[PDB]
Amino acid sequence: RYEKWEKIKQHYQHWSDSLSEEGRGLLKKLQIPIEPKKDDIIHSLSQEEKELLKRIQIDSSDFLSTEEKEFLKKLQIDILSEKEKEFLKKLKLDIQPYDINQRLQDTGGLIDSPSINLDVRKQYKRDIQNIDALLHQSIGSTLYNKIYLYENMNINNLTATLGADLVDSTDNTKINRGIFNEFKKNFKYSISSNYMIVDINERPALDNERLKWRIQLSPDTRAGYLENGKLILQRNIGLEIKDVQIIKQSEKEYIRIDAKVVPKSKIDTKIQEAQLNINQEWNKALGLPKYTKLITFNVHNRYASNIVESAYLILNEWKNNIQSDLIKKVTNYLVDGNGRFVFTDITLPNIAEQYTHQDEIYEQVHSKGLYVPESRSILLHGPSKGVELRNDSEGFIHEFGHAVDDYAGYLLDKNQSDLVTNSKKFIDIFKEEGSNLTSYGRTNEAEFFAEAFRLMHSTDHAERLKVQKNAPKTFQFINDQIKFIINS
Ligand SMILES: Cc1cc(S(=O)(=O)N(Cc2cccc(CN)c2)[C@H](C)C(=O)NO)ccc1F
Ligand SMILES: [Zn+2]
Repeated sequence: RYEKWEKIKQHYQHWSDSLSEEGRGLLKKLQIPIEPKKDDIIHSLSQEEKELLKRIQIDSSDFLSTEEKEFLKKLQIDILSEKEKEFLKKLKLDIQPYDINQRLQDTGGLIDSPSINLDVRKQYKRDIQNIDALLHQSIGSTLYNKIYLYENMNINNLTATLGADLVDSTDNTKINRGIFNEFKKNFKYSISSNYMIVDINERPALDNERLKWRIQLSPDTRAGYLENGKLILQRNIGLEIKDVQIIKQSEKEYIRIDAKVVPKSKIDTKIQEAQLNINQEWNKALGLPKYTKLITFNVHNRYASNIVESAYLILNEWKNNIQSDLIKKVTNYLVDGNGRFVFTDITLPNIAEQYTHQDEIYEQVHSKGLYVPESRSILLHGPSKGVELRNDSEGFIHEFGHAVDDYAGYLLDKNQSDLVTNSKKFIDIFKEEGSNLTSYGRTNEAEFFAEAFRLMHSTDHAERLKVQKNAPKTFQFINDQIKFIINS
């Protein structure tokens, strides 16, 4: 148990002894992000802004996850309208931990993406370049095949959709065998865009870590020793998935993931070939020029191969459930504007089809899915889970709804082009029926339309007939738009 640890520490002893205090402080910052002091945050707020924060329904937002929602209440004591939300978009930018590994994962290593303040962007960059320079010693040719390294991971880090149901709801000690097969099916390779922190000895799983990686390094894999029996691995490494089994440890069930480090360029080649194949297949099915590049794989993180494989399934569901003529007409419009279907595992603000048109960082959006009219692109984020979405296919269809909204309004007036949902016809329909469908449907006309569009093309035909019944004018309006497009 401790012999492996002693030999690893020995191998890196000179490297460790050689670390400056600055180098040590940096490794520490990497392991422990610097959290915002709830103290400081309030002292920067004005009187009217403090008042607005206290009187704001904190847990009732869209943009705030459990981390930021909780942090905001934490000083709600210590102290929704459009005003409240414009405020919250700005405030969200000032409460992010300084977190080097999170910056690397969010950007997929593309750290110059204009998704954070330039000054902090350069700080991250310096820290990352300095850590890279620290990690120069390889594990070597005598140790690499004699040791295993381990990482406990939350299933939600890879797929939040499947992670909702990975644990047997009847018996939490068991893994749902069916969901396991779907997690495993298309899981052949993995990318680490940040620095993996791994244990020399397998650690008992703590709360919400049902994935237990066992990893074999390559001789060239650079790493550094961390106190208490850990390694930090260089960033940008490829991992080939060798085996995925259900195992039992202390009368509970876990998923063992065996992986082998390989050159990242090997994985990136696989991803690029796959991007070629899916474009060729779909250019044909859509009747587009053979060389059209419509589908982008922007893939950099640990569930890489599944982002790739699920795009196929998402586009099949797309084609199965939407009229062929509608798909061809709208997609041609998108390609006319140099549009893309972007399937990605980095956050959407770090996607150029969004940030190229959204200079203000407080206006950048991360979410399961996005449609960006300025670049005619649909963005779909693999790892996350959309509220009130059952799967990614449905998310895509919603975003394509936004594209339908775009194109039909263009056809109305093609010199100066607006969204159909901005026409006074739809606006009136929306103030009547806008509350009759989904909760998120209520947000505005664009979302109501896209939601109605999604529901109208559910595989569940109960959900379809509910639109017809509960929102007959919306239902009617959309079929009209669809007809109008197909006939153009
Ligand atoms: C129902 C549904 C929801 C989404 S979504 O990706 O979750 N979403 C809305 C949203 C909701 C809650 C929290 C956030 C921020 N975390 C964002 C975004 C903005 C959207 O409308 N894109 O077009 C996507 C497709 C869908 F069909
Ligand atoms: Zn939307």
